Amino acid sequence: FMNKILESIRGKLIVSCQALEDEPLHSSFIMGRMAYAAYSGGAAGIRANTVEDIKEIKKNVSLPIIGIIKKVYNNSDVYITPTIKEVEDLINEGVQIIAIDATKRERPDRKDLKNFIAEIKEKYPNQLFMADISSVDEALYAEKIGFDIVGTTLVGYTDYTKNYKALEELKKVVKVVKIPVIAEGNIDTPLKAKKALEIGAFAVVVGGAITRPQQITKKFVDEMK
Amino acid sequence: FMNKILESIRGKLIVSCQALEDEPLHSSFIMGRMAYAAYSGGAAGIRANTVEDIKEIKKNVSLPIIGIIKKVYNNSDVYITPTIKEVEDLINEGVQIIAIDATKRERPDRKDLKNFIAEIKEKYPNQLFMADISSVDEALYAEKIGFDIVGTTLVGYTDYTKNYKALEELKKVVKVVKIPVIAEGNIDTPLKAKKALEIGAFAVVVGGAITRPQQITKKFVDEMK
Ligand SMILES: [Cl-]
Ligand SMILES: [Cl-]
Ligand SMILES: [Cl-]
Ligand SMILES: [Cl-]
Repeated sequence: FMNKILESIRGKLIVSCQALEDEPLHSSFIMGRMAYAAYSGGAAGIRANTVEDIKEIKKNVSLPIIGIIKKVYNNSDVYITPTIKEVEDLINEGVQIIAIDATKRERPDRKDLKNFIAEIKEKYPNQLFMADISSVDEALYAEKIGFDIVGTTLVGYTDYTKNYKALEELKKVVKVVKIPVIAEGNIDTPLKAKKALEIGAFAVVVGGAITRPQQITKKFVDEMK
Repeated sequence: FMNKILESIRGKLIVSCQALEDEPLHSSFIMGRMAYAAYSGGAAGIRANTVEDIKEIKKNVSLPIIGIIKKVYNNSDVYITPTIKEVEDLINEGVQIIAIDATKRERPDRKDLKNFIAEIKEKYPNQLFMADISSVDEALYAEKIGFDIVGTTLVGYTDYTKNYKALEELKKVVKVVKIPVIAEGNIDTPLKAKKALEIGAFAVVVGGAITRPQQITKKFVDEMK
């Protein structure tokens, strides 16, 4: 039953449909239509942020959703579903996969990651949980403390992985981790997405290169000077 | 004054923000936000279809707009601002540039293109008019009958130009036309947009590669099989 969720994304594309408050297309309505567009193009899952976006996305597609809640506390640089409070809001709405910052950095509620995951696995025993990590060490650790999925989402986004390449850290993760590794973070060309599967990713997440038109526009503009 | 409009786009990127009725993001609201995103990414103009989209786009950006009205009559394959009726609706709303199918094909109102343009140039003598053409012959003809701009928009979209390449027909148009030639139609990579300027285009229009996420998604999906 949690197996059926992972077979439905095996070897397929997941499109991240996010637009925070600063961003041009910030609107639950638009993110719902972006999800529909990814579906019409052949995507097999959606990654989505906040409950209002997730709800609207559910009206447009019946694709599986990786759900997160980004909230920035002033204690911590851990902000992807960082505390127990975000987990419950997502459990209440219902998503196929809840993704959580699984780096070694200190959390806003100053709770160990080993306990935190033990508490939600005890509390929500049928819920698929995904680990957003930045290094191979953290990906193996996430595996042993009980995560169902890892993702290379935070590669290059921590001090201790500054300038790490997505694909380069992926082939290190994939060769030592046994649970599904989802390639995610700066997979911004179709060719990189092919290489990610050829490296051994279980699925590939693409965000801005599909759903942030201002960042696609800036690529065109900067090569026209 | 019409000169200031063309200097503001010289050597720059125009982003076409369109989504017809069949399409995932069909909504004037979304097309307004897409225009804002192109602006945030560094675009210098917007191409837009229908008055409700143009109006919403005007709320988001003060970039110059190439305005069209696509309407398909059962008489003709000419559908980009095809009759005098669409021209007036756009004149009433007010756009910096009105773009019109300027191919040699028979129009829905069975009026010659030479007269049609003479009537609107007489009627709207300060309005900048752009010629959407498919071949070099039609681009030179558009120039002599009084158009202000030509665009390679319909290259490959007429029986007599089946399989013509955008860039290949562009360098033929640019070497014999004196008025500004805008490269438009299947300019779907940043590199093609650089080559279009290097060929001699006055400006470059990019559409789906920025503003149709389902067609960007399909490029990723098809290279993941
Ligand atoms: Cl994310
Ligand atoms: Cl991130
Ligand atoms: Cl068009
Ligand atoms: Cl077209």
